[PDB]
Amino acid sequence: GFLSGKRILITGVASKLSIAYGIAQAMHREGAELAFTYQNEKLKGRVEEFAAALGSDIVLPCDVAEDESITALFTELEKVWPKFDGFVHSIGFHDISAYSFVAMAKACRGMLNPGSALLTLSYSLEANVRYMANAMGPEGVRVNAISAGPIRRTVTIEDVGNSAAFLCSNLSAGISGEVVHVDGGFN
Amino acid sequence: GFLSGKRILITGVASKLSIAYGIAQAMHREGAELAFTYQNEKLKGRVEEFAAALGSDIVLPCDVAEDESITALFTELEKVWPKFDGFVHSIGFDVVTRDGFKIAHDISAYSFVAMAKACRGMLNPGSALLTLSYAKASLEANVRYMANAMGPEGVRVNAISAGPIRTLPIRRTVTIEDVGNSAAFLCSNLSAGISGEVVHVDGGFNIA
Amino acid sequence: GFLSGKRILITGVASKLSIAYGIAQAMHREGAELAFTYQNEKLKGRVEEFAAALGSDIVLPCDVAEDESITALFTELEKVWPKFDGFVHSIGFVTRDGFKIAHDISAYSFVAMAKACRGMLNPGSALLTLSYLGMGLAKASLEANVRYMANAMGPEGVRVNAISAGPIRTLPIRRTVTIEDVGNSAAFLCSNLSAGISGEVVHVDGGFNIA
Amino acid sequence: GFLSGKRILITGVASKLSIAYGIAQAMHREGAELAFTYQNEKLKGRVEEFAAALGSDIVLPCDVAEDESITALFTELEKVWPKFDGFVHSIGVVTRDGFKIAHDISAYSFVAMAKACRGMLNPGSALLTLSYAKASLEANVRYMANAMGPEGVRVNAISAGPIRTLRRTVTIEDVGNSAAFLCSNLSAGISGEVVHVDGGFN
Repeated sequence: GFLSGKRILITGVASKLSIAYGIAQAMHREGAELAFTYQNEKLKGRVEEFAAALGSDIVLPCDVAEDESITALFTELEKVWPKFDGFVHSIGFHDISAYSFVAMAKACRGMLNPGSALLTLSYSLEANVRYMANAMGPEGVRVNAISAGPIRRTVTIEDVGNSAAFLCSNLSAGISGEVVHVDGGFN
Repeated sequence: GFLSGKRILITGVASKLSIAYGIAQAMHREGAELAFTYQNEKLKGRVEEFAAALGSDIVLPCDVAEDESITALFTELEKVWPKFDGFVHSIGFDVVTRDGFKIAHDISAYSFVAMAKACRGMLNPGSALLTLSYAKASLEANVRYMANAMGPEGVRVNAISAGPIRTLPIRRTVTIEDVGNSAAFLCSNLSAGISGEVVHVDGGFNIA
Repeated sequence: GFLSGKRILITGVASKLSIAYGIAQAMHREGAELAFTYQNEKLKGRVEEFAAALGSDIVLPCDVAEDESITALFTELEKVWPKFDGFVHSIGFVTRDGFKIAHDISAYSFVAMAKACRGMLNPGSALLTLSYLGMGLAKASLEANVRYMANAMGPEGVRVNAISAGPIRTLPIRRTVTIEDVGNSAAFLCSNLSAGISGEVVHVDGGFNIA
Repeated sequence: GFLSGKRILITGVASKLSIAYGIAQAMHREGAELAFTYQNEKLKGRVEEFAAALGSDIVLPCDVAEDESITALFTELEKVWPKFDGFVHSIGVVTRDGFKIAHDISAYSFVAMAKACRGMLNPGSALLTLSYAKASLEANVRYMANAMGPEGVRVNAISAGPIRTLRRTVTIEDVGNSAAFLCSNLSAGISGEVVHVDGGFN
């Protein structure tokens, strides 16, 4: 698929209903190798099962709230993926979600291949993927966000997933520093 | 490819360097059947050659400036494609502005909604229309209003705002391939969750 | 390729995105044997990896800031390449130029390295210096250092040129160069194809966008 | 070679010692398909022989001094090469001036030929002009490159020094290889530039 060759880290899988899980499924379908993080120890088993379902052995702990946890994650990740092609940051409703996104970027900055793409999930707040994209663009890294509608217009998890898959693939190479609104689907 | 099953009309091919042509190439690569329009009679031969390059025999005349030309286009098109899955609208264009009767360069905005109205009945469910863009308050919610109108009948409407496209303060150059793949995506079912949106395709920094 | 037979030393590789790295890739593709220098010890491992990717075992330290480091480089180099065919010199940066712009170190290191390896250069050798732009290092900065070097070393069979590259795509009339474009121009300017070109600064800016 | 796939028109071959001839030889060696023009009918036979030597059948008349001759050339050329990849252009106020508009300038033929073949140029095409204090070294090359860049065409010049006197001498091979390079994709990052080929320290 259009993600063949890519190694992408998915954060925010907690259940099979998670938006991040549908993104992972879409990315798997398009031939990406995936890695997953679990927030807490309770989730470790579930996430390992979901990861295995998609042929992944890389399940690492990470609390995106703590900077040391992020540094630790990327220290551990480098042992199996010395280089990778970006991550999906999906920790939902503070600049805590904004901060953790820039934190994780800084933490994995050296492990990113040229052509890498970071993606943050959104579902008076202006997301500032703009400044991240301008910073990391010169070294070949793209940064974007998906602002997803409620999962009358209903978005399917598959819809979000495919947009996410696209925005992490080379198909979307001309798109960086952008917030894509995925609300569409009236009835 | 991810456009297999789709029949997409490409407007605005005038040369192989046309942005519309690169979009057609990308869409062809992803398995879409294509149809092309020529503005000018002079262009008919060129466009037929380019169309043939992408395995298409459907080349029809259309001046988006004239409403009857649009109606005529879709009348002719229905004879080969009774139903199709959307189109790419890629056609942008001395004495002091105070002057007699003109539409006043309505084009693009108007022609986009005109073509939508004209082919409204020929669109399959899941169709997608795409318009290209390449003090300037030209940012519009034409796309927003079109998407809200046509969404209930299964049709998505989006625009690509492309940065400077390499022929082949943050300077950024795009690359036709980049524009083409975004366009292909926005006309495919991959982008089913995206309607009424203007996607900015500027990306491509330089080294420091 | 058109660089078969040549042994070329590439300085200024720090990452796969380094302009010097793209030049090395192009030169490798055209059949040159390469040697690399690392600026600092932190980079030694990276540069050795990149060098190995292009089949090179010669990775030597050089801080072009210090004269002894240059002398040391060519002392070490002569042990594996007693003779070689030139090098690529790629080191970085109102009346700002009034101020203590302690560059001109980049101009100096180029002539220093030339003096240092002068005896190891085969007839037909070519030295190349790279300049890049991402009042400001393109005013009083354009020099006949290249011209004077070429006139000095020409009689002994050595050509000297520079590439002035425009903005290099990461991958006024705005233009962008591809790393491949820079690389091939560099490869050409170090090959015998460019034998009639010495003491010259070649501007590699090209790459227009459509209207 | 590095010119495989290219179709390049060489103007200014008059003898085997012509600078344009050495350029043609170098370009042939690098796998280019060539076409040649003869200035006058006296030369037609010689140029056809030289062309044949390099496996070319396309020998057309052109006097770059006359606009009609240029238009004619590209009309004829399109019959065998409907599309091509560029050309090498190699040609060599008293106040009385019988009150005449002193034409306009000099080369001019370079920009004329560019306009005339503009439609037949593939993307990635490259035009090259040869030049061989009166610093009337202006760069019409700069303005040409800016004009034709957006449609994928590069424009450059070679300013060649004295040729092997056939001190710094240029060999015809040296000029040829620089010319070959400047018409190939190797030189894709070079447009609107005047490359000085003087080198060769006895």
